[PDB]
Amino acid sequence: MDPLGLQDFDLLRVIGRGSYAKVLLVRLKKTDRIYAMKVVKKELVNDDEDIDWVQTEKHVFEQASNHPFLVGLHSCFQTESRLFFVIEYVNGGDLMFHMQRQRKLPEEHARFYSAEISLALNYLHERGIIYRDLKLDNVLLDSEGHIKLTDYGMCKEGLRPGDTTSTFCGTPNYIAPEILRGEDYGFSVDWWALGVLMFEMMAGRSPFDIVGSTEDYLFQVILEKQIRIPRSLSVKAASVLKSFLNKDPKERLGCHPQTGFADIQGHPFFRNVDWDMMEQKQVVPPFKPNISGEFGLDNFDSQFTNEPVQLTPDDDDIVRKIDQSEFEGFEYINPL
Repeated sequence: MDPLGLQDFDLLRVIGRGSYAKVLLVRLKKTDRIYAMKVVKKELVNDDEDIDWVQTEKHVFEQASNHPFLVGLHSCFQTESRLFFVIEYVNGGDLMFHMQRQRKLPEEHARFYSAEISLALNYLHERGIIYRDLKLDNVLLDSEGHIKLTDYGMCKEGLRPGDTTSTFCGTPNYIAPEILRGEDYGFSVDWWALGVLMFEMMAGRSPFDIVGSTEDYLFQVILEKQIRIPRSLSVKAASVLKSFLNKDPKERLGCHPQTGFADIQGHPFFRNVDWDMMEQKQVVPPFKPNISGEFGLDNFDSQFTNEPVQLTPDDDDIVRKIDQSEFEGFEYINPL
């Protein structure tokens, strides 16, 4: 009855890869339960600002509680060369793959996703966290069609309501003008990002897609150009998109220090949302992901699921240079 380690898991598939991490499907042998497992090589995160950043992701994971629309953390452990986050396995695909197939979503569908994402973001903000990386491929669908925000590597944590931070930060298409103007910023930047994502879901293109007809020109467009709402969108959609995409983060829907989230809930576009049923996952999703074969691996990129299910052998030369002391106390098991 020692604490969990690597030997406690079967490795089942490779499901993902980002800048700094490899993601596997795993099974905890003891309990026969399935999780995703995010694997980070210590040699990537052994410096100054790395340690802090690994800690942030770890803390956001914990706060991500068992909130229904955030990816939760089962456990952490380490080996010599690696850190491991055992996390919820979420297998419905993501909203990028979704948009690429559906092309353009009905307003009702985009309302459902937006409402669930709003609940996730608000819960984060209420916990002192700025997400900072809201974009289509960071919004996963679970097997039933509910959303889950993922990838907390860009987050800011520990923030008091109405305190601000200043790291220039994010994915260009989604970056909020405040950030581009060099200003100190709060939770406002997430609500801007929601606006862009909503525009993407209902229009099936970016509001900034004139760029290409100069990623620094993208930035100029975001700062300087008035967004045009497609004629096909309802008046209520134009209104919510316009309010979310206010360049002035003080006037922006969702951004009032006191009433921000209540302003979102009370917006005419969200009129038919029962936010209590939504939060309890009592609203039936508009689209049910197809789960093929054993684990639904078909919703993941074949680039990853094709890989050999293994952890790359290390070279002991690099590994021995790691100061192991700075990962003391990494181990964690959820308190449920």
